[PDB]
Amino acid sequence: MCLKLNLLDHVFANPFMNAAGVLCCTEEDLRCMTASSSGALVSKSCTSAPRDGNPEPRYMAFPLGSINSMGLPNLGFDFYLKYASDLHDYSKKPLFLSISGLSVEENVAMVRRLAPVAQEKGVLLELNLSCPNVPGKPQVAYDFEAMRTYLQQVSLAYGLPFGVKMPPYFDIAHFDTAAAVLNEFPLVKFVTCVNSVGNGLVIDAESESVVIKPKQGFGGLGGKYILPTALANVNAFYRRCPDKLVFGCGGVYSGEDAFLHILAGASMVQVGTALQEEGPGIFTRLEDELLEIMARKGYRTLEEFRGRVKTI
Amino acid sequence: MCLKLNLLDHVFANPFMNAAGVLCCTEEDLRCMTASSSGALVSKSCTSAPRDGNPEPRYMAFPLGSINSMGLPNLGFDFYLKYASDLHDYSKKPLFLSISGLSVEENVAMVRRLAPVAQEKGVLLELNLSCPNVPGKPQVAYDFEAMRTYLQQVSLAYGLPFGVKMPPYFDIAHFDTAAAVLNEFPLVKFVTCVNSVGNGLVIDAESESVVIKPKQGFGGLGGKYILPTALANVNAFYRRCPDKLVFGCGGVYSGEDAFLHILAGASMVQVGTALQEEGPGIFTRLEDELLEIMARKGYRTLEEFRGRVKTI
Ligand SMILES: Cc1cc2nc3c(=O)[nH]c(=O)nc-3n(C[C@H](O)[C@H](O)[C@H](O)COP(=O)(O)O)c2cc1C
Ligand SMILES: Cc1cc2nc3c(=O)[nH]c(=O)nc-3n(C[C@H](O)[C@H](O)[C@H](O)COP(=O)(O)O)c2cc1C
Repeated sequence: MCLKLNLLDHVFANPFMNAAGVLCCTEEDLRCMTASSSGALVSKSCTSAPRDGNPEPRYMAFPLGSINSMGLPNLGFDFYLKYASDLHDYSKKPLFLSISGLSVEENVAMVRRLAPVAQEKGVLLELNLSCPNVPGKPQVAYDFEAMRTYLQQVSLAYGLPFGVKMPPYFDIAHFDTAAAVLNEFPLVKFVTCVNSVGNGLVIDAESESVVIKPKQGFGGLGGKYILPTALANVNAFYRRCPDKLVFGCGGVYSGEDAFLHILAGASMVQVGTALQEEGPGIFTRLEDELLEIMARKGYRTLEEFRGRVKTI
Repeated sequence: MCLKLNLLDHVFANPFMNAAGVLCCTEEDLRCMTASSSGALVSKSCTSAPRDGNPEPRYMAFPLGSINSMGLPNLGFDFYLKYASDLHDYSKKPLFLSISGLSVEENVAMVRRLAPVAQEKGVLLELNLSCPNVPGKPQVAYDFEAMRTYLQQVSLAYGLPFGVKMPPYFDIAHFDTAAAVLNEFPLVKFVTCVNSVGNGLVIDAESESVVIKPKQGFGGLGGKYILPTALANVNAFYRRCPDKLVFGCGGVYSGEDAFLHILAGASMVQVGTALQEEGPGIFTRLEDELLEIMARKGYRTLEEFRGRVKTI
């Protein structure tokens, strides 16, 4: 038994990949992810120009997960585009390129240049509408009219299939509205749920201090803290977007957590905090653990249980 | 060294109280909370008429917290008003009465009748604008115009100091807007941050099923999952509402957790999931643990460290 699957006209050895931003900023990082046993990889969310990002310390991990305010430190779109066009070995695994412009115009500029490389190489766009860490830049997908504008303009400029990295929602009406906006756009072929639970605050009791420097300590949460939130979002969008794929992201540390994401509706399963903490060895463990659970339950394929979470 | 507080023209032996909804639905529950070592208690969020609530199972707890979709089961406003008027021993500790009408009209109806009892007895209103569990009723305070309408109408009909139970927010722009709305209302004297992290989804791996029955398993999250979210909201509103009090709620299991809430700006500290799981003995433990931390740090009163979280 193997975990191989086909999605978006690509073949994947297994459903696992890094979450955008983790182990994917430099050429070294991307080569490392490519050498790993992951089924795919995604690059660091990029901007038109290189960015230093927010002041350090800007990432901290704890038993229950992580907090960060990276601020989109990245080598610039030119680099990630070059990686996709010239450097990536597509024989190894598919590549997603994440973009996170600070305006609709910036995203449009990037996708116009990405299009020919997508046409030639088959790199897949993940449009980030949920960066919660750039000062003065609210999460785009929390403003439904802004989200519609971004998707209209990107759809028109790109003209090719793409996906969207979504923030978590916490309100049924918001699931309804957000999914309806996404459903307006036939080029949106996948929906990645979720980005960090935004603007949490970790405080150290001994020092009586916040643990990250940017934004007075306020940063995106990932890891164990967010698994039920992530599962809810995966399932909410799976139910509401029956003609799209949902990629699960949030709180994956084990094959069991991945199994839950897939039960909720996930096609691919992304790994952030746990990968940052454990390193790329995690991918062999996740594959082994997922296969073990499947074997115990008598499941032979991912399709046998994807989206088959039971209700009472 | 002492945990005493004097706020809202009341005296509190310590900052601890139940979170609304936990151990506070029946007369038995309220007498139990009154007999406990807590500094105060709050009644179950009530509606004009009694409610059975959502179908069971509707509460489930786990190592990292709880999920619920109770659906405002309550004995009805008449009962809680009678409790405040005739039954509560105010010589023991202050009482808060939580209301959660399903419309602005229902809330107005209740506060008109509460006002003379508040005037006579000193019962304190907590207005719930963040119930995430009634099917078809989105969280009021996620709609800023609805929130303003509710606060305008309740302010006019009630005419007395009250507080508001707020949902967690996850974006800086939302903290900014929400706090600005609250600041329009001089009668809002306290802000309780936070209600449950709404519409999470816990799935049991063995049974492949959601763990609660209502809303296809979607329920409010509390406990360890939500502490950094709760701290962020407490601090965000503490910073933005310098002329109001902030009550902390979310993820409190220990005196250390309470210490963090207080550093973030909390006056009272409410305990939900941990109280539901441990029972009212938790209050003596929380008091001992908070006093221990204060002793180690040389703090003699809560005011010496309230809101004194350090940034980098
Ligand atoms: C260090 C750090 C950097 C991240 N950078 C990005 C980013 O560039 N783009 C993006 O869409 N998400 C980014 N994320 C969010 C993750 O992709 C993921 O959505 C989140 O961490 C939740 O998954 P987890 O619980 O496995 O950590 C970042 C997260 C962290 C921890
Ligand atoms: C069983 C259950 C019932 C609740 N009922 C109410 C309610 O009636 N009104 C309210 O404002 N919050 C209610 N809550 C939310 C809690 O007051 C609290 O905001 C939440 O549980 C987060 O705190 P915690 O992490 O200590 O559990 C309820 C929570 C649970 C666990």
